[PDB]
Amino acid sequence: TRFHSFSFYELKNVTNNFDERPISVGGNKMGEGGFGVVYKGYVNNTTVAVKKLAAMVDITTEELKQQFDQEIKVMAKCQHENLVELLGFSSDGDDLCLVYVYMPNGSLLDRLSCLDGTPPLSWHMRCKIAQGAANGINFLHENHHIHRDIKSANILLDEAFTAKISDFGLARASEKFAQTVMTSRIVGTTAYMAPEALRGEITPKSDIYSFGVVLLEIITGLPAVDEHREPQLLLDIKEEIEDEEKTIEDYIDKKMNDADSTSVEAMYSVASQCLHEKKNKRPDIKKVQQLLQEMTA
Ligand SMILES: CC(C)(O)c1cc2nn([C@H]3CC[C@H](CO)CC3)cc2cc1NC(=O)c1cccc(C(F)(F)F)n1
Ligand SMILES: [Cl-]
Repeated sequence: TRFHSFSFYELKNVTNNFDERPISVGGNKMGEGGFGVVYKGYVNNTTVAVKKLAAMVDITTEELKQQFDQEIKVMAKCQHENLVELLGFSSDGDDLCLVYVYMPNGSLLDRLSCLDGTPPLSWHMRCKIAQGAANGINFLHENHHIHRDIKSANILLDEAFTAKISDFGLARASEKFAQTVMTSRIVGTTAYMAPEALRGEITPKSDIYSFGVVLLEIITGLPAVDEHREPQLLLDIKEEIEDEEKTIEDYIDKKMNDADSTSVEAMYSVASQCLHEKKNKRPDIKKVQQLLQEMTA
């Protein structure tokens, strides 16, 4: 209730038949992941994002349908300025679509890579984005949800670079947040996942680890995994710095002119604490929030 039920044919119309050319070149395609492709549309003068779900990795039709249903359930329960907003969906015929308010600055991942020639994010803007993302995760944890896929591709940016958490298809309710459960279907993005999540545990503490990797992407402007890089995994720079083979200053994004040592070391210190290999030693999201607020004094 509150979401609009669209026919598939209407969404076909407003995306120019899911036009696959990039938006940068006059098409409708904005991005994609393991569970679908996101297209730009216009519905009744409103710019929208339309995610058409697909098995882009190996996933059953039934699992896809459960992710669709979970997205709608979380978005029905959770409204917050640091979460994306669902307008509607379509489930008639074979295809599943979710329709959202459009995010004019795309994904934090794309902005950190300056995809399509966008200017590099200032350190000032990076600090505000880290704070907003932590406020969104805090709202989810306060509402007894575990996200399970926190990463820079799932943190979107509006016209004022307000951070919005997206993609609740893998989210799980936690019984009063305290109690860890096991699953036999291990999901998430390997380069972001806590060790316990890679073993099948489900706990909000795994969201904190993944957020640590996002903070390193913000500091460095490097992707979480790059097969043509040493180290391949960004989280391994933590070990390089701990074993004084390197310093955070060796990894700071060069595409900024406003990064002071003090606030960069403060953000690195939050990231380092989030990336504790032992889940019980990680700060909770409320502490992460406080540390990121103290960082900008
Ligand atoms: C798909 C992707 C990566 O997220 C996305 C990429 C974009 N690129 N741009 C360009 C950025 C560069 C600028 C040049 O100045 C012009 C526009 C706008 C975008 C908008 C996007 N997403 C959404 O609007 C959106 C909203 C809610 C829920 C979701 C969902 F869950 F489906 F991912 N997506
Ligand atoms: Cl996985």
